[PDB]
Amino acid sequence: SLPECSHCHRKFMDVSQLKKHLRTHTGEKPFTCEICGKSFTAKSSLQTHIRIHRGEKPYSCSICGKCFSDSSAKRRHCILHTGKKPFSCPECGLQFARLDNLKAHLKIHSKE
DNA sequence: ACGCAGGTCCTGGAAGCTAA
DNA sequence: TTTAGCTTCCAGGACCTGCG
Ligand SMILES: [Zn+2]
Ligand SMILES: [Zn+2]
Ligand SMILES: [Zn+2]
Ligand SMILES: [Zn+2]
Repeated sequence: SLPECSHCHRKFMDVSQLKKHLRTHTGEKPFTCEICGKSFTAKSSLQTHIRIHRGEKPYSCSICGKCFSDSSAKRRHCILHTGKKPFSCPECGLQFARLDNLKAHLKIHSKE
């Protein structure tokens, strides 16, 4: 009997996580950047965005040393040092390291 | 041309914490 | 002391972009 959203009927760990999810249906962004004025849905997104203004890149690759202000961009980059390409085109067989690029490569097949 | 990869921010579960 | 509900943190992903 986890807290269930009345709109989309999905459930969450506690009532505070549901209240945070309520904003995905309303579009409310209550965390505003003081520098540029852009607003964000979560405080952790605002803290990440502020590091862009200040040039703070604490996330660095242990293999090549490339630095990132965004922890997900660093996590996404470090995978490239493994060379894995787990996404294969169903039409031509071209393999991609990222699903975003196969999505784009399926468009060129759609327009043939 | 188009594969490649970084920029940016949204979403939610995990974990840590406060206060009822 | 307990623990519901709060804040923080982290992993993943969507969408965009410019480069070689
Ligand atoms: Zn909902
Ligand atoms: Zn800003
Ligand atoms: Zn690297
Ligand atoms: Zn293809």
